[PDB]
Amino acid sequence: PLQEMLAAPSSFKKSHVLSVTQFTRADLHLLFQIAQEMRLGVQREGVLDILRGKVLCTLFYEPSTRTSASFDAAMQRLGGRTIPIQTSTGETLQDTLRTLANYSDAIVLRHPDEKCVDVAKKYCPVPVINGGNGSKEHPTQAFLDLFTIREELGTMQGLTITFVGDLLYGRPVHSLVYLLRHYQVKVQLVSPKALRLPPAVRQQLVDAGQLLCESEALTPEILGRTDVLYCTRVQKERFPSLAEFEAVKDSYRIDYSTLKYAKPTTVVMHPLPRNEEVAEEVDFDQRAAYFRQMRYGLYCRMALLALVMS
Amino acid sequence: PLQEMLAAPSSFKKSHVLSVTQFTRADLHLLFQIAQEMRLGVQREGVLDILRGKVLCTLFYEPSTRTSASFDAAMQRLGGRTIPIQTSTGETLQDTLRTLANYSDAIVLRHPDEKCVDVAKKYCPVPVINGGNGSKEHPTQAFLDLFTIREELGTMQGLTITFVGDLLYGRPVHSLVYLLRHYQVKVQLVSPKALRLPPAVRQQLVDAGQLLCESEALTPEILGRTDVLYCTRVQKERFPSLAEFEAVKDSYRIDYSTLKYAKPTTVVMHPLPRNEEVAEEVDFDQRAAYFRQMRYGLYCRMALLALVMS
Amino acid sequence: PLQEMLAAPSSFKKSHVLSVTQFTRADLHLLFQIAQEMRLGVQREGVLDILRGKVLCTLFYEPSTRTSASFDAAMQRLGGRTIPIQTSTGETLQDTLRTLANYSDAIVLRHPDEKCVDVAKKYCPVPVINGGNGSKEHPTQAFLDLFTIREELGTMQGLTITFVGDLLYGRPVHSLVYLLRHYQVKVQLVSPKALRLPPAVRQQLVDAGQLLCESEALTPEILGRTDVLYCTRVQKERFPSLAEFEAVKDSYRIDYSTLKYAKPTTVVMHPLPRNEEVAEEVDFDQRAAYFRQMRYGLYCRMALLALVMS
Repeated sequence: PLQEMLAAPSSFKKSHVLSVTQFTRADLHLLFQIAQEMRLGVQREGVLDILRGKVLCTLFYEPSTRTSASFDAAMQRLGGRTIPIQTSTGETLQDTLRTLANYSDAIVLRHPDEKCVDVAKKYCPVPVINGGNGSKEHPTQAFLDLFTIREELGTMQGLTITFVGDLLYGRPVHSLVYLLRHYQVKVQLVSPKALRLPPAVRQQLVDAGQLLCESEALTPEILGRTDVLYCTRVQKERFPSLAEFEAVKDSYRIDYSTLKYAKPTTVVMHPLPRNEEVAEEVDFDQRAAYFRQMRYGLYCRMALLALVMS
Repeated sequence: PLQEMLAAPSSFKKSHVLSVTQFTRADLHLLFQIAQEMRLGVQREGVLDILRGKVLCTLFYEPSTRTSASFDAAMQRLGGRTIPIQTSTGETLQDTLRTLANYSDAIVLRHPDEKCVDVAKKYCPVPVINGGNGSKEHPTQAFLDLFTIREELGTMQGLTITFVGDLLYGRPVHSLVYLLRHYQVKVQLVSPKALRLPPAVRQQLVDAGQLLCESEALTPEILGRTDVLYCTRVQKERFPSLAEFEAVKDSYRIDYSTLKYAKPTTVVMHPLPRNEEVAEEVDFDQRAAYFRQMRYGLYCRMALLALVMS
Repeated sequence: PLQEMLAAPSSFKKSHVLSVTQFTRADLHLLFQIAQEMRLGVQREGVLDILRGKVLCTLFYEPSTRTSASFDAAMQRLGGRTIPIQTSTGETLQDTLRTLANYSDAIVLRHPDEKCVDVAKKYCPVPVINGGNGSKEHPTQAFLDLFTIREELGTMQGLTITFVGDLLYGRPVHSLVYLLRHYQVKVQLVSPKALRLPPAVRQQLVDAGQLLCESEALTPEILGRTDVLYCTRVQKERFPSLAEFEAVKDSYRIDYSTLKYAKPTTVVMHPLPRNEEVAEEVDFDQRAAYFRQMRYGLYCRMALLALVMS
């Protein structure tokens, strides 16, 4: 049933996983199927059998424990072997990739240079998974985000999604807008005017018939119609004047006074790490899904690794 | 026989392991039984079968190779999988614990903040083993210490234990006094007056009918009645005047001129690392047990991991 | 057939691997046999069975991803378990070795002090593999180098080997000269006069009837008779005057204008890392063997680990 679904055909098999723009609605539907199966297999036996004999190497030039350990644990729970590497940007990336390709069957790469995906494509002779390229894309983060929504709420039809915070530099938002192109959702965008979406991402939303509201304020009416409250970090450097920055924090902080205006079923998401824009007092609330996000990311990356490495 | 003893009931199963004050004489007797079995299993097959399908994550905010690699090797020799994380104290500990709990079935945590155990108790949804909380407790170090004594000398009745060095800041001593509450031992305490035991730990000893001698000098008579010479590091910062500090080093240094006054059967212990308070010239001496300590700690942590994770 | 060849007798079994001067022509012939078998086993099943139940610990005091990950991947592909340690030169090496010997069945050690091999011999109770001792020796690098030549060109009789660059501080060259003592090869040595071989290594070559040419220039005639072009890094510190250093770079740089004077079958080798002394424009050329080197090193280290740990 799982050996079945992994028998199926996919763009993932033997492929680099560098951008969400490589994958179709069907690609992701199959992936999410396999991720449900992965969750069942693990719930019963802990470490499965899919990838005995396969070696994954993780190559992180900047540390991101959530992502690197997620891939480590996914590979090992597939029954594969992992080689975790920590380094910093003097040997070039293309030399390191070609070095490590001789040891492993695939590499997860996170690197401060967004052109790293291009280097990986030109030089690396094994599949590379893009674990973050200068903060431009992080495709499995987009995957696990979409999956989180599906899993927590059921069908995508009818949903209203509210992105809050820094939507200019918040690329996980942009990647997720792309993945939502296939769905009859409405979207609200709460941000200062200085940090609205890039005009082309906004244009992606109006083109799909999805842009509902744009607002600088996180209001009880916006909150009352939110099925999904996807928050982003808002860093002080994005503002010239500190006063502005704190005004915007206090406005956007998800705490109990903010959740009271929400729905009983509102899913609160966050790619993490967070500063104070989601209060700790909310972590135990059923609607707080940002730790369940990471267990969903476990099952999605098991599926992705199974598909890429057969 | 081992599947038998792991069938048995214990406070360890599914529990946080944060303090020695959580465990009874029976708890530790069972643990030591299982540790003897672990040593046999490993002596014959290297990597056992107990914890296939289980994932342990080690989370060390300060490096301690002896402890982190001991737990890595214990888990893997149980047939489980390990995810070793190195980080430093900006994401909070409770967020990191909840992140990693989605990947592993338990976490070993070492952290500079002694309140970390409380954080782990409030937030973490998988068992946490306390690998050292701001140097206040290190329970498996206490376990392997008691086990070391048992293993090297047989029965605890009749023993004289001599703690030497810095007994104020030497908490492994305090934890071990607690674990020795059950035993008819006598204890000698050699330290400067500035670094005697905390009055309550001393009071724990007189209450048990165990305090034999307190001395600022490491004397041939104290040495002649020592079954166990447990040394601690003496750091220069614990003294205002350098002269005092070196006087105390030279007095307490375990070398050949000091061992000659000891028994042929005196077990010399040290939690490690050491500076010069145990001379290298003594390392090959049969009585030098501070490297055998760590192989005993291997078997004890295999037992503890087997019990906690079933 | 592999269980056969590992049944055979070898100086490797249970031995420290510290110097090329420990091993005979037969030792290396057997090793290369087993490495061919390792390549076949892995090509069909990924992770083999040879060393289930064995634990290897890697202990690198300076990072060298190519070497540490090569040994990690070799052990794991033998079916053993690995414990990778990263540290820096306050606990002594002999204390760390004795600590870790209680957890693993062998240790790969790389350390800035060339005397580390002596420390390892005096104190460590498990086999130690020398992964680099203050840049004096790196024996498995020599092994994989010789194997690379054999594999790419067939029989050693008739070959001309040309070492280029910094032959004084290039010890992999010296180790490889030693390993070539058994073979009817000719050797050319291209280097500035300031960086010729040590007189005793040169004397090793004339004693074997092998020194063909010594030159400060990399000439079309030297290139035309090169079967193996083994390049070394040339670092700016080896020259007082920058002008000299760049003159020597430009002279020695392997690029297309330099390869045109070579043979169609010239194997270009490099221990790596490289600066600019092999141009990127050459990496895709069939003759560029410095990434295949590392896959050969994978199979050689699998063989060496299998032999040392039975």
